[PDB]
Amino acid sequence: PVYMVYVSQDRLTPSAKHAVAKAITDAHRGLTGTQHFLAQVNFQEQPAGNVFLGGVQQGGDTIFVHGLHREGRSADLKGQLAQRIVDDVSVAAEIDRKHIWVYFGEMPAQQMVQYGRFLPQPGHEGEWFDNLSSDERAFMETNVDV
Amino acid sequence: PVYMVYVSQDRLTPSAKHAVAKAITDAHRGLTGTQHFLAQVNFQEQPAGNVFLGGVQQGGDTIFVHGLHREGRSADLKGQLAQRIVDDVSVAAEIDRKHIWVYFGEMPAQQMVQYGRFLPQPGHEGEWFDNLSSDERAFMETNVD
Amino acid sequence: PVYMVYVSQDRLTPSAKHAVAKAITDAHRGLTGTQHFLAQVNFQEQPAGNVFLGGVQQGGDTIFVHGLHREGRSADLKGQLAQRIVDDVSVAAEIDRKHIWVYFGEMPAQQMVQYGRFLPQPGHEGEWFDNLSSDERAFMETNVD
Repeated sequence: PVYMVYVSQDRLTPSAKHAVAKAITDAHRGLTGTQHFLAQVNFQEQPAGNVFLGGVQQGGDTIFVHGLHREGRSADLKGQLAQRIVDDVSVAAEIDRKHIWVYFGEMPAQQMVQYGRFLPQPGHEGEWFDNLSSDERAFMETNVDV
Repeated sequence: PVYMVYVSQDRLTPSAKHAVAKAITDAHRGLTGTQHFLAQVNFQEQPAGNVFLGGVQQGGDTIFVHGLHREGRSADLKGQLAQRIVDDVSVAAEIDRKHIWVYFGEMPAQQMVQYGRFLPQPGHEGEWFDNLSSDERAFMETNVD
Repeated sequence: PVYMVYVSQDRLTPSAKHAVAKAITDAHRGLTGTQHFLAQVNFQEQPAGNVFLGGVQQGGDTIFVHGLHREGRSADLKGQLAQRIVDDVSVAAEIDRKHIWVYFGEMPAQQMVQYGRFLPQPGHEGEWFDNLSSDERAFMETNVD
């Protein structure tokens, strides 16, 4: 997946960004089984005041998570995963849950590429990972934090 | 909804951003019935020259609106809403309509969270809001303009 | 289409951004027949360190291309197009392919506006273009490299 995380500039320190990315990545690995290194978290910072709710200019405490996933998972599991992102980002970013918005979009795995390779169907990551070259396996394995 | 609005740095002042956000938000409530406070407008600014059309580097006068919606509305209504966003953003941002691009993407409401809660289906916002806790209703209600 | 290209600040020079935009645009036109001027490439730069893979902070060498397309093309063609984007962006940016991520999303053409006009079905860009006003055609036509 790619989790695009929209936040205000200076809301999250480097350590807070790491914790938020860990929270999201752990949630995705834990509920889907997808290897850690296949989850990207991409922080998009803008100056505070660029977010409007109901036309009302917001401060720096809003977070929007746009998660981009492969088609193929149940609505039940997507709901658990969105809820766990809400709960765990709330803790990691020290932000009240009413400030957190999370949308998931899905596409066929056949039109998604990570590390220059087309993704497999959900749940077939082991088989796919074993038919990768040694060098590609090694590169992906460096992108794992517990 | 979340409307991601991609503009060049400095093309919209704070006042023009408020006007553009108000235009989009009024359009969305007016045509869908969704309460004002459920519409987010999220400005993403980049330096002039980061947009290319046909390979041609652009100035600061381009706008791309990526609207993210719940599934469930008609093509007719989505067309009227995209057109009204073109018309009203043209006036609010003082930009010619030919500079405006608008794409709508839809997801099941069941995978869409706002204010920490899952959204209802597109016509059920009234009863959904009523059955939120009082502190949640109060917090959403602070976001009306 | 709109190709949203997420890169680190300063990783691409203006020249490299032009090259990357031309690589993507030329790929899209060559494989789909869609005119040059209908393809937008929109660079979104953020400071290095804002990208995490598996929880590991990255340097400035990651690129994520989010292409937004009309519904109607085959999985075969979308696959060829994504592969050609990986290949041609790798050359244009001098970035190894392992750093390149590419996702395509699709929406109905009826909820898709470019140059203030609703798009036609894929393959029908010819008729559609011919029925635009002459001023609208002239404006579009300037966006060819």
